[PDB]
Amino acid sequence: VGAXAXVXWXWXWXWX
Amino acid sequence: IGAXAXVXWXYXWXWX
Repeated sequence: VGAXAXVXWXWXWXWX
Repeated sequence: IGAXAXVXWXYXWXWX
């Protein structure tokens, strides 16, 4: 269903 | 900034 594998791109929210 | 590395969990929006 849909496209890809999960929701988003990476992990969490931001960098650090 | 924020937390983690990217946004959400995984790649895209769905599963396939």
